[PDB]
Formats: sequence, structure tokens, C-alpha cells
Amino acid sequence: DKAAVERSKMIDRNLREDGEKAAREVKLLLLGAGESGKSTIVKQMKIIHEAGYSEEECKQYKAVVYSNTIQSIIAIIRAMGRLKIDFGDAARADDARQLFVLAGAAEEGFMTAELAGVIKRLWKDSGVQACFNRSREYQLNDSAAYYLNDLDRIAQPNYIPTQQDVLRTRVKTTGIVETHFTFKDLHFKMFDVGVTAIIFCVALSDYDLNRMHESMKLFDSICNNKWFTDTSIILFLNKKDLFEEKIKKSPLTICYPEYAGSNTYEEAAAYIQCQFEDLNKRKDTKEIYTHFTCATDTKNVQFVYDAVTDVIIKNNLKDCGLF
Ligand SMILES: Nc1nc2c(ncn2[C@@H]2O[C@H](COP(=O)(O)OP(=O)(O)O)[C@@H](O)[C@H]2O)c(=O)[nH]1
Ligand SMILES: O=S([O-])[O-]
Ligand SMILES: [Cl-]
Repeated sequence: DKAAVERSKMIDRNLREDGEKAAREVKLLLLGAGESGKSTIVKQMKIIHEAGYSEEECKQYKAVVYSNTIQSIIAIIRAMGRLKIDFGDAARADDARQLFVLAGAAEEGFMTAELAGVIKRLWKDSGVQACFNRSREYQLNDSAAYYLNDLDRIAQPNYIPTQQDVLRTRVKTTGIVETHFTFKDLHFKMFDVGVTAIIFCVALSDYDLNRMHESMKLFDSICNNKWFTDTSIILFLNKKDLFEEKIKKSPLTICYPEYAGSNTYEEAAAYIQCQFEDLNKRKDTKEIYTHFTCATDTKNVQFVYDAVTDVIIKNNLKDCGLF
């Protein structure tokens, strides 16, 4: 292990009376466009490094799960009208109406056998499925399929959200979120918006929604900024799972008209990676550390973060103070 050898070369703890107990601090900036996966990464840090989410904590997210699900089905049904897409079985029009009656009379997210029934039949309808598959034409939660396909479990009277259910939530976050965790004896200070490292998140599946080019313009700015010269810049190309499902049927050319590679996961994901890394104007001075992630996948984030941490250890320790 080169990172272990590297950190063992430090001597600054010896300048402190109780140096071996001192906390080495790493400030990490979590950046990226809305819905790029920043909150999800923060949640994985709690899960992997700080003992996860207990059941009682998971119960607090129940009505958020309900709310996300309701939002999803409504967005699809409403889009059917704008896109002129007919129901398969014409009796679903009553279920569509009933969905609005129930959502319209309620205080917040909820679930009943009646609502579950309405939504199940809607999600199973061929016309609804056809509208769902044109989601790129409107605005729809990426977890729409996840919750809807599992509606039966979510709908049970004694339903308790799983960690995956909580990770899959979209929560309206405002302002700056700061989280703290210890890993490999490093005391991380992570800021979801002069720093040790930046993690920049990109939603790969946004390519056909222009979102990707806005993500690029933002990365161009950040990557090449003055304050970040000695900052380790990490690129998370996220939602690789949604990208892989989607790249089979929707072409990269929608985002990058000049693209002439095959429309496969391997070629299209590589191309995207190059588009972002090429935005680095100091190529011989700064390296970009790129990882393809699925932020909802605890194992993948654990692995990826372990590698991101070895890079910080080999590269940035000298600028990390003791406290
Ligand atoms: N399938 C999938 N969903 C993801 C991934 N990353 C984030 N999400 C979901 O995308 C939505 C937005 O993510 P979020 O962390 O809130 O983005 P933020 O605005 O940058 O904080 C949430 O519902 C997440 O559950 C991913 O890699 N794969
Ligand atoms: O001294 S290093 O191991 O934080
Ligand atoms: Cl989303």
C-alpha cells in the first residue's frame, strides 16, 4: 500500500504533545447540479462510516416515500395529456381522476389500499408505460420506477422504509449541509453546496434531458478556478445505472450532436468522460480523478470512496492540519 507508506513519512504529530491522538482534518466540497446525487453521497457517508440509518430514522422518511411516489405517478399521467397519449384500457381514466381526488384532498404524502389500487392499475397500463418511456420529454423523478414497481411493499399497513428506500428519496435541500465522519483516521468535514478536495457530481442520465452542457459549463468554472489549484479534483460520473438502461434506446447525439461512436455504454460513457476532462486547462499541472458511480449503491460508493481517500492520503496530507 503506497498510501500507508506515504502517510508514515509525516512528522508533524511529533510537534504536538499528544500528537498521536490529534485529529487530521480533511475539508471536502461536494458540488454539482441539482439532482446530480449530492444528498445521496452524504447519506452513504452516514451509512458506511457512521452506523447507517436505524429503523426509527427510516420511519421519518415514510411520507417522503409516499410523496415521491405520488409526484411520480401524477407527473406521468399529466404528461399523457400534453403528449396526447391515450390510456390502454379506457377505464383507467376513472383511476386517473381518482388519483387527483385523493391527492387533492390530503394534507401530505400518504398511502391507503384505495390509493395503492389506483396507482397500481395506472402503472400497469400500456399507455401509461408508453408515456413513462418518453419521460425525457417532461420532468419526472429518477426514482419513479423504483418506488412504483415496489408499490405493493410500500403500500402495506406496517411498511417500514429500507435504507434503499431512504437513499432513493429526493428531498428538497436548501442552503449548505455540513456532515462529519471519520475514515482511515481522517476526520472528514464534508460540505454539500481553500479546500483539500472537491467531489463534483454529474448525472450521466441527464444527457437526453440541455442539462449535461450546463453541468459542463459549471465544471469548467470550478475545475479551472484559482482557489482549487492544489485541491484534489474528483469527478463522480453518477447514475451510471440509469445511463446504462437508457443508452440502449436514446442516442448520445441528442446531447453531443458531433458524437459518431457506437451507442453503447462503454463508448458513450467514455466519450462523456473525455468531454469533461478536456475542460481542464492545466492538464500537465492538475489531474482529474474520475469515478463512475451509482450513488444509491452502498457497495459501489464504499469502494469508490475508499479509492478517493487513498488519493487524498498520497497527495494532500501535507496541507491537512492537526486539531
Ligand atoms: N438510480 C440512481 N438514482 C440516483 C443516483 N444518484 C442519485 N439518485 C437519485 O436521484 C435523486 C436526486 O439525487 P440527490 O442526491 O437528491 O441530488 P442532489 O440535488 O445533488 O442532492 C434522488 O431521488 C436520488 O435517490 C444513482 O446513481 N442512481
Ligand atoms: O499522520 S497521518 O496518518 O494523519
Ligand atoms: Cl431525480
